[PDB]
Amino acid sequence: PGPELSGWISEQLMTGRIPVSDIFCDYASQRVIPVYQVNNLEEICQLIIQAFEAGVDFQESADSFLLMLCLHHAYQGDYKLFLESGAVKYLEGHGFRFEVKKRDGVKRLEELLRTLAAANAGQFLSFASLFLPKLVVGEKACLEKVQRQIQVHAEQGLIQYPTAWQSVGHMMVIFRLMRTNFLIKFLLIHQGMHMVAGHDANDAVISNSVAQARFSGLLIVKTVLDHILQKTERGVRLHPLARTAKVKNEVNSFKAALSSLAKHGEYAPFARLLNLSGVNNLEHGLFPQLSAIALGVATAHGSTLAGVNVGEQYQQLREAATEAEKQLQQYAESRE
Repeated sequence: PGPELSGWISEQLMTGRIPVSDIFCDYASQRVIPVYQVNNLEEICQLIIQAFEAGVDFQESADSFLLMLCLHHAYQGDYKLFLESGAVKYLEGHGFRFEVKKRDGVKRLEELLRTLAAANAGQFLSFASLFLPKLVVGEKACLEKVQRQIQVHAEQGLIQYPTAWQSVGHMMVIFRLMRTNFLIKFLLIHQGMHMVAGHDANDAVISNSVAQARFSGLLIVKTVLDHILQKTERGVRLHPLARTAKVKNEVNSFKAALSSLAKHGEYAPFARLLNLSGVNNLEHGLFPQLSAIALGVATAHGSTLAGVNVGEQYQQLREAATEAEKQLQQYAESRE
């Protein structure tokens, strides 16, 4: 608050890094989120929804408007309760700052902040939650999942959404906003992670979505862990091929990456969704030998590991793992 005594902005402007028009216009930019305290929360939330349907890209206003939908739906308009919640505490530790802005007598979205001149919160939020299970997999996979689940939610009589929201157009708007916006992913995941009070069917949809999104983007590496873990009489050990000297570096890196994920506790299942620290170290392609061992074990039982591709350099190890497992199976079926 005051003058730029640092000299960073002046250096940036003088060297062509920030254009001159950004300050000399007719503003230049811990993330700050204004929390607009209004009297007609429900009316404002219906506007916010109408706006997202129209395709308004709120950019820096998205966080705030998404926050109001959640605050209305999950916290019943109780600003104080919301600002004290576990969700808000997590986000403050993650760099978010919440700043209340009392705003009386608002009848247009514009009064809060265009195309605005030219379906309840719960439904909007639950529709968005459908994107969680496969958001990180890709557009095609994600949208197909959404369409499939919409089939399921209807044939079960659970929840019906405007058919305008089911166009590829609209679905891509929500996909891109989910991809880009941490707050909405986090609040939906946080809600579905916990238990919720009431009889809103939307909340059951959200909880279901969050359940299906567990380990999303981590499913392949999880199945590799499964197939390199060995169930014995004396307990569970690491597959003995994974303890060979040529695999040692790989298993060291894996152990380290796996421990980083474990430090996120209850959030770990959503580490790829929320891009939590260290999660990029736990990508299956980084561990081609463990992957080969894993696929080897699977082949001996007639199974495949979708997403695992073992190159020729690792095929001998794959084949060795299959043979070790065949030998384990026959020496266990002998005692019978």
